[PDB]
Order: sequence, then structure tokens, then C-alpha cells
Amino acid sequence: VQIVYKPVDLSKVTSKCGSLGNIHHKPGGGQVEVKSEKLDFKDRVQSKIGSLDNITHVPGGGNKKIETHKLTF
Amino acid sequence: VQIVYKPVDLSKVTSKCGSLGNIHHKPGGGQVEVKSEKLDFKDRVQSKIGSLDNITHVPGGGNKKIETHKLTF
Amino acid sequence: VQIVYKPVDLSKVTSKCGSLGNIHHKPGGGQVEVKSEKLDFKDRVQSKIGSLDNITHVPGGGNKKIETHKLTF
Repeated sequence: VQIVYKPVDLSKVTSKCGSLGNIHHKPGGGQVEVKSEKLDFKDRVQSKIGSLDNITHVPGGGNKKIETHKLTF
Repeated sequence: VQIVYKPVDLSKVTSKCGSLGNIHHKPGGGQVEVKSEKLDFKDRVQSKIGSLDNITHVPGGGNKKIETHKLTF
Repeated sequence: VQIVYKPVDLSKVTSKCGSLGNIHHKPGGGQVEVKSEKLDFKDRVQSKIGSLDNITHVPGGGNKKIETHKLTF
């Protein structure tokens, strides 16, 4: 088996976002309330309560060229 | 086997973001009240309460070229 | 097995973010309250309470070329 493997990219990925802003994200709602009585757990518990893990993500340009060359035998 | 693996890129990933700002992220809500009585656990507990793990990510440009070349036998 | 492995990049990853700022992140809500009575644990507990692990991340440019080359037999 002979392989010549000679890809070429002039590949161009761009943004000209003129202005970006006035972005508001507010997961802070009203009362969370949890009340619990006489409840039994025989195995593991992973309780998450409140306003967890929320994201704001504002890349001024967010271009993402993913690229993969793979050979296998 | 013979391989001549010779890829080329002139590959260009860019952002001309003119002005980025006025971004607000507020997971700070109202109360988070937890009350608990006579409550039994036989195995591991991983309680998380409140306003945890939240993110604000604002890269002035966030361009992310990812490029994998892989050969395997 | 013969391999010639000679990739080329003139590859360019850029930002011209003109201005960046006025970013606010506020996980500090109202009262978290936890009250507990007659509560029993036979194995490990990993309680987290309040406003932990929060992130603000504002790189003036945050471009991230990742690039992997791998050969294996």
C-alpha cells in the first residue's frame, strides 16, 4: 500500500461583528424552598439546590474550525 | 506500506469585534430555604446548596481552531 | 513500513477586539438558609453551601489553537 496524502487548505473563517453588548442573564428567580421529613436513603444522594451551573458565554467572535485527518489499518 | 503525509494550511480564523460590553449575569435570586427532619442516609451524600459553579466567560475574541492528525496500525 | 510525515501550517488565529468591559457577575443572592434536625449519615458527606466555585473569565483575546499529532502501532 502506497499513500500520498497532501491536503491543502486556504480555508478562512471570520466575523466582523460591529458592536456586541447589553446582554443580561438572570437565573436568580424567587424562593426555592425544600422541606423534607422521615425520608430514608439506602444508597448515594447527589442533591443540587438553588441556582447552580448557569453560564453566560459571550465571545466577541466565536469561530471554531474543528479539523481532523485520520488514517487507520 | 509507504505513507507521504504532507498536509498544508494557510488556514485563517479571525474576529474584528468592534466593542464588547454591558454584560450582566445574576444567579443571585431570592431565598433558598432548606429544612430537613428525621432524614436518614446509609451511603454517601454530595449536597450542593445556593449559587454555585456559575460562569461568565467573555473572551474579546474566542476563536478555537482544533486540529487532529492521527495514524494507527 | 515507511512514513514521511511533513505537515505545514502558515495557520493564523486572531482577534481585533476594539474595546472590552462593563462586565458584571453577581451570584450573591438573598438568604440561603439550611435548618436540620435528627439527621443521620452512615457514610461520607460532602456538603457545599453558599456561593462557591463561581467564575468570571474575561481575556482581552482568548483564542485557543489546540493541535494534536499522533502516530501509533
